[PDB]
Amino acid sequence: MSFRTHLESVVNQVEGALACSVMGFDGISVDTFQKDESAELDLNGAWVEYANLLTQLRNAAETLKTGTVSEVSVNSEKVLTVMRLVSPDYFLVLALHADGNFGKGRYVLRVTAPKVRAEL
Amino acid sequence: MSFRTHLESVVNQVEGALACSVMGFDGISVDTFQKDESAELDLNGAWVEYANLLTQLRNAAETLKTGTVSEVSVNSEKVLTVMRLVSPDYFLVLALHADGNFGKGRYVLRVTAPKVRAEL
Ligand code: NA
Ligand code: NA
Repeated sequence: MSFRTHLESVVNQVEGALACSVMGFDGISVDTFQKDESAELDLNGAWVEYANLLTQLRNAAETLKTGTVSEVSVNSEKVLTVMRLVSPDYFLVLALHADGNFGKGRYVLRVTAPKVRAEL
Repeated sequence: MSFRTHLESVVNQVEGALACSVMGFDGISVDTFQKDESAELDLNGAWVEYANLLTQLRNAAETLKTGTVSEVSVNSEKVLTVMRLVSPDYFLVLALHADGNFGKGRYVLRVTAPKVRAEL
């Protein structure tokens, strides 16, 4: 959890950001920072779909290990995700509300991923 | 290829659009419309990465079959993709150049997917 300052930066910078996490390909979460301060909206619908996305995220994130693939997104009606490779064992996941800033999420995760890779 | 008029609409509407296709989960492509009119840019780098993305696309697109997942993106440095479910056997793939309009691609594919589902 040297990671956690970086995970917090992403969530603070991205409107509609629910959570930023480091996840293993073994399917075990390593670290997270979740938005606490409730947004104008009701996130509870988004949390339900976020929980329901977790199996699918880990499956799609496997494609990050190939040389060509640098970014994967697995999205529902209420939740958008962006994922990037950290190491052969770990990837970074940003979840945001469907009304959040997806373009800014993609940009902020791309800037942050090198800093997370440096904490290993 | 009742599909092809819909595939063409997507490519015409989206700046940086390389191709819009219908793909089976059996891994066999059904129909496509590719941009012919070369864009200001040199697409050849993008075509190389597009060809290299095809195995990974079909793998991530499997997650579209679950109820929660409505949209998947598998992206490289030069190519962005958006995918949506058409039927249990088929999905729709939009590929665009990294400098294209990703937000407009996502919007246009979401509008078009119902029309493609209607052609089955
Ligand atoms: Na990769
Ligand atoms: Na689905």
